[PDB]
Amino acid sequence: KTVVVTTILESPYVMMKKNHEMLEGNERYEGYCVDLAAEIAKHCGFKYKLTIVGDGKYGARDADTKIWNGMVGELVYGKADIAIAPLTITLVREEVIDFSKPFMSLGISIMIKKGTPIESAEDLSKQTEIAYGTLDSGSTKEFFRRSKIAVFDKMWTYMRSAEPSVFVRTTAEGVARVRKSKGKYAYLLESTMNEYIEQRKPCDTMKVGGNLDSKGYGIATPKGSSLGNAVNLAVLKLNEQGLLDKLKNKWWYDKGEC
Amino acid sequence: KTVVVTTILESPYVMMKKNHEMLEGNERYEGYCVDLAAEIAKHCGFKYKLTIVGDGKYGARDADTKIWNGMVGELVYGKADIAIAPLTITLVREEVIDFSKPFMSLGISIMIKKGTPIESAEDLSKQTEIAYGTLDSGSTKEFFRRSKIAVFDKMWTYMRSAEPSVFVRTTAEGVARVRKSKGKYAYLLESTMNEYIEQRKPCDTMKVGGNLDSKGYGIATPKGSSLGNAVNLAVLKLNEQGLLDKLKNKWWYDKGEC
Ligand SMILES: [Zn+2]
Ligand SMILES: [Zn+2]
Ligand SMILES: [Zn+2]
Repeated sequence: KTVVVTTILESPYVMMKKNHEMLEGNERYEGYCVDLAAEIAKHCGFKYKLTIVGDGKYGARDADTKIWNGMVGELVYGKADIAIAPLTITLVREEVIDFSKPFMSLGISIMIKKGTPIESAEDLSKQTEIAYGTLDSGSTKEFFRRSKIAVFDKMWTYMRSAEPSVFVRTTAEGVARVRKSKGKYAYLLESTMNEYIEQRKPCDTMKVGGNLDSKGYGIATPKGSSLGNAVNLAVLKLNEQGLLDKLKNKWWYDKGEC
Repeated sequence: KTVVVTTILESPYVMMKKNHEMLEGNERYEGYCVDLAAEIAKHCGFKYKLTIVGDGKYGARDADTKIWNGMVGELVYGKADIAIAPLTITLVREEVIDFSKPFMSLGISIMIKKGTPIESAEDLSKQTEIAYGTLDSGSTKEFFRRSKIAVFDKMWTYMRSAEPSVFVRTTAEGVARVRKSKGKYAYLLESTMNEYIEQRKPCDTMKVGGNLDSKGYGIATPKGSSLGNAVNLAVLKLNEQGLLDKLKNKWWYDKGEC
């Protein structure tokens, strides 16, 4: 049967083509994950249909209702057969879905408006003039919520109680907030996204400091899936053949605007 | 049953303590992987015995007999229950053993004496005055053997027919060759090791350029092991607690002598 792929609209991973209204099916999209999906499918030998996750979330369990949302939920409840997106491999998720070895390595990072007097997480934690937040509902937020490290716990204490909310619905919302903040808002996001935005006009943001942690994105499938084994071997083969590195250059720097 | 852990003497992962002569069992060793093994055993609630791999190799398949050697071989043939070492997750190995998600991300890098006129892999492939090689029976050597990248394939043609052999039996021998070669030998090795050595006296070597690829080390178990699942979740939990980052600082820079 045709494999149902769930993904999310997050540049430069998945994006609508300028003339998508004129195209059909998979041809409507373009991006790092669109290219990767095509390759994984060829190497595993299956036909697929790309679908954008209904609720636009990555995946979190609701304490109380115990229901999983986002791409993770689509896999858990059988709405999708595989997820190809910048989905962070985490312990809680690994407990309900399967992940291939990572196709990209990254870490949480700090995005500032150029000129902002901030160079580290410690800098953010020791002051209050500059507000900071993260994407809401993702692994970055959870990182801070669960951290037992002094600096990060101190950061979470501030963020969870800040008003108005310092959290954002989407990356684009986070970046727009930094750009219009006049330097009074710093955004905490995954390094890969930070590096991408730094190469986009108006070229007014920059990544500062080292990453706060280290982790990776993996291709996910429902537990016990027939595709799990093959997809994992495909990711390793594609990394060993240099495809992954080629794709990142293609979508990050080959198209740089700064 | 006590779990038999196979490992390899490679600084700073597994090293005999200075006073090992008066110690017994696991107490004879210290290092990143020794601490990791203890961490894992504590969370999965099991007793273990650290054993140094007999042939001192990581693991490769004999092209003629199809027999696996090194730590991979010990797992494949059932001589060990788990391997905790700087063992690279690769496609060929993934087909015969199981790997947990990576506990450390790294890449192949260049080691030069210091003052050596080399800044990249391209620089090496352009001249013949400076020799260069890699370790044996490892993922690094296989990388060049299989690489289709113009530069990396050109480097391999040289390394393959190089006389005398530019390959070494151990990292120690490679670093030693760099130091005594008056800058006429450059060594290609895994970034983690390169960075560790750069912080070791005589402080006469240095890592130059960016990594040539991206990969990760993982804890391995034989296929169909009752330990695989639990250990994988253990690695994720440990990375999320910050222990893995705690451990690298401890053995890489906390003890740095430069
Ligand atoms: Zn292909
Ligand atoms: Zn612990
Ligand atoms: Zn042979």
